[PDB]
Amino acid sequence: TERIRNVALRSKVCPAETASELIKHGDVVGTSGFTGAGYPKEVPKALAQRMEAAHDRGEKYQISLITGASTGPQLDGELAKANGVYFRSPFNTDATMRNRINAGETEYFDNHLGQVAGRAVQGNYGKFNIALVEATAITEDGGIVPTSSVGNSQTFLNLAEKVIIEVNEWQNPMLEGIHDIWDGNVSGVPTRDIVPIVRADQRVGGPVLRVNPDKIAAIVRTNDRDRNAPFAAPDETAKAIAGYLLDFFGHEVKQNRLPPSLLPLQSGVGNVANAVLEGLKEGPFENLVGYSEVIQDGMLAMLDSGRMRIASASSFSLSPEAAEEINNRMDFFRSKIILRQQDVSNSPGIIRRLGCIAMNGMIEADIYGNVNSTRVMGSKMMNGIGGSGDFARSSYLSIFLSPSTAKGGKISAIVPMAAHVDHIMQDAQIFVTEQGLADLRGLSPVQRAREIISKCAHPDYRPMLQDYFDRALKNSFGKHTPHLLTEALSWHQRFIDTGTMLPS
Amino acid sequence: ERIRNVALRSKVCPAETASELIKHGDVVGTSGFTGAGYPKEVPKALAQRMEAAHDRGEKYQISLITGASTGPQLDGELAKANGVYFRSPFNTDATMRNRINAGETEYFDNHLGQVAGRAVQGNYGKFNIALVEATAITEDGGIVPTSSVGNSQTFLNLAEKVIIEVNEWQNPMLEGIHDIWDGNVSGVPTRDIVPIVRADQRVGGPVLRVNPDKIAAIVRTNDRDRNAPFAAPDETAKAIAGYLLDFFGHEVKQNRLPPSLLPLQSGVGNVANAVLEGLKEGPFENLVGYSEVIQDGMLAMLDSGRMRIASASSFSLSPEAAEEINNRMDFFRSKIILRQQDVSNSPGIIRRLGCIAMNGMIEADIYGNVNSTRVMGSKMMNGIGGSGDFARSSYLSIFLSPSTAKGGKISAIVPMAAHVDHIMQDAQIFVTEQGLADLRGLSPVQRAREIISKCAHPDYRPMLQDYFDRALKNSFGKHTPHLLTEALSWHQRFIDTGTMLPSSLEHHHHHH
Ligand SMILES: CCCNC(=O)CCNC(=O)[C@H](O)C(C)(C)COP(=O)(O)OP(=O)(O)OC[C@H]1O[C@@H](n2cnc3c(N)ncnc32)[C@H](O)[C@@H]1OP(=O)(O)O
Ligand SMILES: CCCNC(=O)CCNC(=O)[C@H](O)C(C)(C)COP(=O)(O)OP(=O)(O)OC[C@H]1O[C@@H](n2cnc3c(N)ncnc32)[C@H](O)[C@@H]1OP(=O)(O)O
Repeated sequence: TERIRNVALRSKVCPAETASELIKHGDVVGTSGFTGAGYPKEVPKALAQRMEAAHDRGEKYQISLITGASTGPQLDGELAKANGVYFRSPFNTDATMRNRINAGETEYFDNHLGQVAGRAVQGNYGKFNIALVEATAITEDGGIVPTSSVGNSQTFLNLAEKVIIEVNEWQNPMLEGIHDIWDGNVSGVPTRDIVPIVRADQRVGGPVLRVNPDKIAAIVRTNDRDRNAPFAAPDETAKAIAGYLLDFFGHEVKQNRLPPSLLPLQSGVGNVANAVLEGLKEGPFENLVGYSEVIQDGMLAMLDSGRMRIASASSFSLSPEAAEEINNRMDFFRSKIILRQQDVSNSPGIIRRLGCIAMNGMIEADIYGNVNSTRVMGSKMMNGIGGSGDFARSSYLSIFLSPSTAKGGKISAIVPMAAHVDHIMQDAQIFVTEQGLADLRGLSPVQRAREIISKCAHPDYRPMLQDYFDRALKNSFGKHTPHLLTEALSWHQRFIDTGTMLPS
Repeated sequence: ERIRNVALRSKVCPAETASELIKHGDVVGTSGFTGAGYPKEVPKALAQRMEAAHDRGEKYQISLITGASTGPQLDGELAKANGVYFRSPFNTDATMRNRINAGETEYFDNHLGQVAGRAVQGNYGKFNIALVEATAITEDGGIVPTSSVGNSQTFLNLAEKVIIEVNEWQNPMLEGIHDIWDGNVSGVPTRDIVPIVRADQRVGGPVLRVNPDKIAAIVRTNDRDRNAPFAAPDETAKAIAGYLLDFFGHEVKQNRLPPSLLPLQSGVGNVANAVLEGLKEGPFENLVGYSEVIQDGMLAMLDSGRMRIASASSFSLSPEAAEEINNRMDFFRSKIILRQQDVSNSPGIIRRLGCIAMNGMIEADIYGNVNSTRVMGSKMMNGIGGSGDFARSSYLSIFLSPSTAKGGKISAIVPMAAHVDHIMQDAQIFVTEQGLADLRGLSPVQRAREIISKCAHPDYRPMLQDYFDRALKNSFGKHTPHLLTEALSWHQRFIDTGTMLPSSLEHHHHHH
């Protein structure tokens, strides 16, 4: 069945190589793509090869690459290998691009995901020369049907001078209808519109991205796979974390501080957040609803078991095997899923209005419950802040989840001082590790420290943390948030110097 | 007569007697925001009784939850009496600050727009007492607030017992200036759409609502608000304002702002005063305020017509300005709206209106993470206040500061901030008396080049550049380069020696 149902537009079909020639050195390129889903594939590859050739002849050839969130090997991977990206935003998980960023070869800024469209419209990234968007289909009236994510695609189509569409036959035609694309002003010039979403399952828009056909400079027929890593099957550590959190939710419900169906759930990036969902799929909370950034394997499992009724997100982040299950059963799942623009899924006003429960992973927290989501030793990027700030600050309850140690016990995930802060104390109420759960509500920073050290820290590190805190209480400049600045970052330096935070 | 409900007159009683309603261990929610509209006589009486108990070996402390900062009669008196075991969300009293920094009062500085919601969630415990200052009580038992709204409606809803102070010092014509909504802003989810699409829009009514059966005492008072002295702009503040106004002018000439700018949020003090004086004289028109506070300079622009409306939760005026507004309250009442702080500080509304946020800071690191609160990482100044509410939600987030503190002995730009309140993602523009750093579109290393070159003081720039250069060469990763062995060392140098500037009797890499 012809994917390009608008006859006139079929005359714009051309090779990926010729299409990549539309992209010039210095160009700002906005693309589809969010958590390994729905990014363009063939045009980036052809661009990457031409970049390598140009570099060899001594011609500069780099672009600024602005996305929804993370992409995949065919985009971030290929372009990073070609050394073809001078600036990248807002979120990356590709290892080659991460290495470019941590070597200082690609400039990176990890914006709050819900803010990226608004900053793009403001002009922070410069003028958009190109929008490169992957599509399932092009309707008879010229609407662009997105694929496995929505992300920022509508904004990039609005802003870009020229548009390139990759129509990917690999993507399931039955995705058509799953998306909700709103006509209103969420991220445009102030004053913005009221966004009328008052329930997580409410559709307010239409199934297609809109674009003036005169801006479409090329359409490329493609055939290639989305690719994501699988999730870790929940091990004893993740299962322990899920157990503590489910017990916690149970107590909240019994104290009537949550409804029996809880509140709309946001589940973050990563293996731990995913294991919580596996716990919920057989849990005592029925008729759950998701209002999230992404739908991971665990959430799809909850939809399968019936524990969750509907899930809202901007994207799928499915393992290879989960992605294949939803495609065989898109009829069952299409009615249970709404894919929204990321400036709507990650809207702080909507998140607060709905009363979302935020569950997110973390690199580390300090004893006062400030959280690092991003920068190992303070300087080495992992992935990026993503939507964790959008949700942590706006949520009804902000929960952070992590193994109490990393790197086989050589790093403590609870430290005297975080080497970088993404989420301040005010934005984190509940911490869970395999050691236990710290409920920080109502507590001052020294009271937070008592709870975090005693409930969450690993036994190998808890005495060292207690020693730091007790001596800080005695000798610190002020006693509101006691620190010893001579040793606050010393565990991190010890890791850099010796490969472990444990003293000899 | 200020109490126009006859039945409620029977609940009038002396401050001392009313204070006896407040028991050891009680959670007390009070009016009060930026030194305005807090209760005065009952806290004074309570403090006396607290001290008397303590002298006899009897415990007597409360948990004190407010709108924001109060004044000497409340935070001051109770701190002197050592009568507060927990305080939230925001304090500026010196005595209370000392209790907090000694560990004698537990403190948590919540985002101001979130406090009502967390109170309803139960995070502070069950409220035993609401103690609220009023201008008047209407015929149907409505409570007219005074010079701030703050969290008073939420505290009235939650408290077991209510005490009202009716203050004849407060102008009767304040009645009508407030907008109090009965909609669900901070209650149980799902909350209501807050339908504000203009800074001058009213959604509620003029009074706080409370079941009269919960009113245990009404106290007649006559006492002044804090009314801190006017902070006359010095040359540093005037330079900062000059760079900022030049930036606004350029944004307008590039069509990235309207000639009327966008709704403005500013703080209080030296620099904010200079900015407001600059706006009064600048090439802009039809300005609008959507802020936490009304300050002296705003009255000036509302009078001239330069500003069309100002929205806030409170007044923060000098004695001169307080006198000007009371002599002309009928005029200014038509130009000002005072809202609940969970509405003035609503992130959804701030974003929707596209506010420009202008906030102070203790320090920023070279990558443009910002400390608003904790000197050396451990000593509380005031609190985060509404700065997070506004910085994260704003159309443009601007931080303004002298480039040095303590007579040059501290750099306000440091290798690493000792505490973070506002992450890089929440700060786009920095202004000091040295210049303006526009960070839009930049990675952290690019932010550092701009902050060091534009904002740092000449006495500290070579040291900052030296840290940055060596971190670029040696850091674990190069995305946000640091040297962890010395990242906090300027702070420790200050703790140990009283200055961040080194001595030439030892090696320092920038010296060579
Ligand atoms: C609403 C949007 C949500 N988005 C976000 O939260 C984005 C930011 N968050 C994230 O990137 C992830 O949640 C985190 C923080 C990386 C945690 O991921 P996760 O729950 O899968 O954690 P997990 O324990 O499996 O570790 C993931 C990686 O981080 C590493 N890591 C985790 N904690 C660490 C620590 N304290 N020190 C060093 N490395 C650490 C860990 O070693 C692993 O890397 P490698 O595979 O060894 O190269
Ligand atoms: C929309 C809500 C706005 N609310 C907020 O921003 C609340 C948090 N902000 C604040 O408390 C204030 O903006 C700040 C951060 C204290 C800055 O205050 P300000 O702009 O009036 O600046 P100013 O230079 O007068 O300094 C205030 C105090 O902090 C001190 N200070 C400022 N920077 C400092 C630094 N880098 N190191 C040490 N002390 C510093 C300064 O010495 C003064 O202390 P004293 O009263 O003399 O003991």
